[PDB]
Amino acid sequence: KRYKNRVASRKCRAKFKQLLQHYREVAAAKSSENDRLRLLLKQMCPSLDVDSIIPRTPD
Amino acid sequence: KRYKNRVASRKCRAKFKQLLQHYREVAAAKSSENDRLRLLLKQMCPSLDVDSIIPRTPD
DNA sequence: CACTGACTCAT
DNA sequence: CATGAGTCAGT
Repeated sequence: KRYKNRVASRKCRAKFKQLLQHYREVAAAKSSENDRLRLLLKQMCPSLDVDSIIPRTPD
Repeated sequence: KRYKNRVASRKCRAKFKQLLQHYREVAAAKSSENDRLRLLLKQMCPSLDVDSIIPRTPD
């Protein structure tokens, strides 16, 4: 029982460690994409104040 | 030093759990913002395949 | 000396 | 079976 719990803790922690690694990457990827879409919208609509419409969020 | 480490453990787990929650929130915040940007560009430049220029990030 | 990985216990 | 917390060992 002790052995099996030792296996489950390792798994939980990695689930956890990989889960943290995953959301750290996605947060960055989504943030960079957000920057790309804001620039593309600006290129197509040079007269539109994007930052005023869809305010930026911190990171 | 059992008291000190007990405290540091809780702290390390709060950071880790906090860090994870933080990135998750940033990722979710950016995603919703990006969806609003993609819609704005569609309704501003209807005849433009944005997905072929900047595909959606696999959440 | 504080931070963190990993084992154990109790949920 | 998964996880929050105390503990020990290593960073």
